[PDB]
Amino acid sequence: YMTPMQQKLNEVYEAVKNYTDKRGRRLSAIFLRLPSRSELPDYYLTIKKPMDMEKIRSHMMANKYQDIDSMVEDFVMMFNNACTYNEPESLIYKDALVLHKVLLETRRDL
Ligand SMILES: CCCCc1n[nH]c2oc(=O)c3ccccc3c12
Repeated sequence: YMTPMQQKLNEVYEAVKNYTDKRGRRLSAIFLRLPSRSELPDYYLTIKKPMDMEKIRSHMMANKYQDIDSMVEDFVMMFNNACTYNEPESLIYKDALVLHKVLLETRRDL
């Protein structure tokens, strides 16, 4: 679609968005948009800096990322948030770990 760095940003975003496991489950589904404060109040009690993929996507679509590693840092904050709020035995916790590996593998390639 356009410039090298915009393309790299898009590739990072899409890799995490589109990832599917062996059963065809899209792990990013629950991460697109945070519920409201009344819907998930314990998250907002626990997490200093709320983050979801729609937030990252908006920032990206408005050309506000000046490098790739800023975008990577926002995803890492998202997954760190998930693994701070949720217990290790939860599925969302395990999904966050997987997608954090997906993110880094993508970044490693450029
Ligand atoms: C039952 C809905 C649970 C949604 C949810 N639980 N824990 C989460 O941690 C997150 O970091 C996160 C990020 C974006 C959207 C949802 C969640 C989330």
